[PDB]
Amino acid sequence: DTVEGYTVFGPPKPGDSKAFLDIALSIASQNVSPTRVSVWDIKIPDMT
Repeated sequence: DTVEGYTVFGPPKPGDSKAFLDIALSIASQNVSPTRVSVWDIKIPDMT
């Protein structure tokens, strides 16, 4: 530990949000992102 074990970096402080990274990675799932109808094709509704 004396030579190899010691590192400048310490344990994360509370509220750091780093402790939740790799819990977010497991949660993370890719989104399909489907194709929508182009805004130029939707007709604006007539409220008159």
